[PDB]
Amino acid sequence: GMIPLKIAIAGANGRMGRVLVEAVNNHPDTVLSGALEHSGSEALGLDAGYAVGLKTGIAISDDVDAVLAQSDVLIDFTRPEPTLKHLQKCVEKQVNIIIGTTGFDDAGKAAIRAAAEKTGIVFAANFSVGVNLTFHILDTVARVLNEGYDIEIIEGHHRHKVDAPSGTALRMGEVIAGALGRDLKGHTGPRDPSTIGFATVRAGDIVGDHTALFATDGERVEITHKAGSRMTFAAGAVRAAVWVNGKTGLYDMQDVLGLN
Amino acid sequence: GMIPLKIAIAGANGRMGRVLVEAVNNHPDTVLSGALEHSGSEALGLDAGYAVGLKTGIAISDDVDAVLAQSDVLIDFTRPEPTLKHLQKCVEKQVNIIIGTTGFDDAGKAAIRAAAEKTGIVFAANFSVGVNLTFHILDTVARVLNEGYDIEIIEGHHRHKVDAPSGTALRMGEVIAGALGRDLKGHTGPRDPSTIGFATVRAGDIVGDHTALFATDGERVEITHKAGSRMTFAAGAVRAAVWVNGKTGLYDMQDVLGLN
Amino acid sequence: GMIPLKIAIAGANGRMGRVLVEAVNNHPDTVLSGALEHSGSEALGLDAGYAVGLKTGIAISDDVDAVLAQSDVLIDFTRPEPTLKHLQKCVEKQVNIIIGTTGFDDAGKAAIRAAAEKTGIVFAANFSVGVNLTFHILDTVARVLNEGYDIEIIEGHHRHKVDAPSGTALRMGEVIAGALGRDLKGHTGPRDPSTIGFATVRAGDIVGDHTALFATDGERVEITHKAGSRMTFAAGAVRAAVWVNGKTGLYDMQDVLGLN
Amino acid sequence: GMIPLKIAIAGANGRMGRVLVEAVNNHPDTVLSGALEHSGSEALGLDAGYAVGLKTGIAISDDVDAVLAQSDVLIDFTRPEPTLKHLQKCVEKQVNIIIGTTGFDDAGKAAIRAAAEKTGIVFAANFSVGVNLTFHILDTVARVLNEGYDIEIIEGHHRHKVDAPSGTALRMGEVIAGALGRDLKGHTGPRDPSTIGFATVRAGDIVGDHTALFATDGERVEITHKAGSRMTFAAGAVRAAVWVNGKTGLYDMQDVLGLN
Repeated sequence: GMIPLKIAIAGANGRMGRVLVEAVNNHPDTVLSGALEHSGSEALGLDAGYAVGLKTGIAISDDVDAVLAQSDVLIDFTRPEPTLKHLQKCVEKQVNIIIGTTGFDDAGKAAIRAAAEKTGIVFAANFSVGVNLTFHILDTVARVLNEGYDIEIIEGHHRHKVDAPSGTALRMGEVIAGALGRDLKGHTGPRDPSTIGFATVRAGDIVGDHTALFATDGERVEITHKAGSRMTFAAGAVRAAVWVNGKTGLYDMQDVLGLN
Repeated sequence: GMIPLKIAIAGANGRMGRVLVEAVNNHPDTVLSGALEHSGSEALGLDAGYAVGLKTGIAISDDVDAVLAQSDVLIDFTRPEPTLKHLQKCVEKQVNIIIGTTGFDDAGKAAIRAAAEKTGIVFAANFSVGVNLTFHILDTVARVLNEGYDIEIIEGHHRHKVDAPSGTALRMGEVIAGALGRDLKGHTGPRDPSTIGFATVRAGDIVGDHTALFATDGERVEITHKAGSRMTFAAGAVRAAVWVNGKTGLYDMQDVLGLN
Repeated sequence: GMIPLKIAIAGANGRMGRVLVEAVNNHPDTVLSGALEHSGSEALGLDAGYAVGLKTGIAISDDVDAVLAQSDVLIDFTRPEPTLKHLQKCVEKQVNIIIGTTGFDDAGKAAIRAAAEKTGIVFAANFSVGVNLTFHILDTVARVLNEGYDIEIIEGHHRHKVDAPSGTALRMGEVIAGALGRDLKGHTGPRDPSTIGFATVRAGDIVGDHTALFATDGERVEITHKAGSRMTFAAGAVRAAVWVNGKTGLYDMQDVLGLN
Repeated sequence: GMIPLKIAIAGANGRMGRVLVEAVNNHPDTVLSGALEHSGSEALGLDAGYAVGLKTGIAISDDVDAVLAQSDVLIDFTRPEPTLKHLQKCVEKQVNIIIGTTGFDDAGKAAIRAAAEKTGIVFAANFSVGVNLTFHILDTVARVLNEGYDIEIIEGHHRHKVDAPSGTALRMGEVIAGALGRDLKGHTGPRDPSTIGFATVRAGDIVGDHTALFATDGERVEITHKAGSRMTFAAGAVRAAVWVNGKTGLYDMQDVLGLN
């Protein structure tokens, strides 16, 4: 597509969907061209920006074919089943797709791989630019600080969060353990292999703080990500939409960010 | 005693003792008049400041009677048994005593109480001015934030530390639980009683960081103490020496700080 | 009023108003009974919770008399002029009022004082429970740490914030300077009066972080408030509504929190 | 040299020298073989570890030729003039040299370059492993976060520190500005070039904290170094000694750490 890129948002009335509308609004190379919901949504017919203070001119719709016909890229952070119906239609209409939906098993992932032969896809477990950058720099840090350091993955989340450690924290752990030549799960001297541990805070409504702490005698290095809202994932999803414009293939956020 | 106050340091060659020598040096109302070690110390006869860059003129000595005869106050962060021998001599010589030694049981504590009838004593589990202030303000904070908050006591210590949570963290917990009308050890709504938990980091050579985190929807309050070295305990011990000058009785750091 | 307390929200379509709707929803002793906007609002006739996922049954209205007639308390974080029209009607209808509106000069403040003879008012520069608690504990901290400490007020705010230091930071400064017996604006030894300074970070979309750092040789004490969203002010405004129920008079957040 | 590597320490009685003695003691591949001071030092004839609790068997000496004759590497964090006398003798005796001394101008740097033709040298402005790693990762971070972020270099130091921002902070700035294609010294949208600023805290006896904060809408990334003591520089200097064993040439800490 020509600039500006015409973006459609699935699940436009959900929490991710609203922030995505704002993310499309903030990026100067994109415009909102569609906003999808299922046929039961209380929000059908409302302006896509009604809950975030924007007049987009785009009525929230359940007409998937009509929306895709006038869009260049669909951004989808919904559930696996509806995402894969949207996928088939993107393929048919030659629309790119940014899949932030998680929870696919082997057969869902195969479906995504197959469609990537025919359209541009960015499929990532996490769309935060900062998080993905953290995963990348942690490999380097852990290689250099491979002896003599105690390594702790510290995370803070909202009270009712079920998974401890979070998926992000576990990934940070896997990157570090990998860089140390190890598999995940006294005094550490200068030639002792650096050690890994996890600490978890569950409190209030914390969106998510993740710190990798590398500590030795006389120093601490801390690599920290702090999420203030879902805008971090939304902004990275829109960056990915812009990046994958004009491409066919299966990409991830490492590709988007020019890493590895 | 007249100013300047003449301070003697027990265990002058240990880690606390050296920092105490520096603490006496830094405070303008005090001077070093004695520095005690046991008869086996490699440091007998050396200047008390030999390891901290100071020329005090005070030879490290094992002559307890001679040192006490020319001092106004003894500061002692050693072990219970030698501390209680020093106690008897302070009583005899009318010297005040700042007891930072920990690990007394009921009979040691009774001995301290008895001697406080005859000399000035400050006996505290912790001599850090900041820590004791933290214990005091936590009562207030927890009373006001008694509903609706998730409370977490987070601490960082050096790798080989045995006790988790630390004694300081446990005290912070007891103060908070007490303020909530409770005994120590889902979503918290605005009228739900505030909850307490502990998180522990063991890494590197961290002297000790303690945070009490109070979290609710939309906000965090954090009350934090960071120890950079043993100087925090030493400086509070010297403040206590100055405070207890001219007094007889058993006092603690709440007294020294004018709290409660 | 009987429980549940019937709350009306002014400026219901603004940023504070939406969060207030959520705050009334979360508190079990309150219910939403009115939601006011001016006659030009695009949101007249919409459900008060339309932008925050709640079905309140309350249509956003411009009928001030009708709304006040069926409410016990109005919460108002709007502008001085419209707030003072609402004030007159609260007086007439015997409705309490929580004034979070700022920017009153001497004549506005006199108007609020006068109406407090006839209805219950809580009027505070800041409705965050944590912030007001911070202002209170800082007095104590600064009294105890009155000699020997370097004191720094550190704040982080969103990029385009105009005022540096923020009003909160300046208040923290005034409380501290006051506790030190001073007026606002080398090595600090143990008997030197503690010193005050300010540091400011302007970056991203940070809602607001405020830290008072007290530092000396060997230790740091940090008293920190972190705002994650406007819910902190909204939740404190609803606490104040509940507190002032059954009272006549002019109160502030120190009263609400049982402080001083 | 064979393992264990025989290390000599210049300025053995200074602050860096003492920590270096401890660093040599902690590393299992090194042993202390000499400890140098000038002819006026009060510490001549004392054991090199007298102030740090170690019995090294090495008398602090002013006999530079004798010490170098029995050592493989000299570690020197002293002053330019005495360092360059030591340099000439290392060249003569075929001893490697780790130069942590700073403040050389063009002619001193030329002298170091010349001697590197004849012996192994590691010459770095900063020997902290964590700091040098930070400088390296900041290039990557700033390249990826090149648009849309506000970047702040925040540092904390002891009260009487003269230089603001510190040399480390200025270097962090130069690395970032360089990565952004710029020279050092409103709302930042997603395609706006990321901006740089500095904030400085002067307080207490803080050894040195440095944070690079990258902030945008919805997220913060923080890359932080915290120095607890001079051991961080000392430990990196000993790592460099071990690394440069068996080499001739001029190297820096990027080389030691296997970076670039």
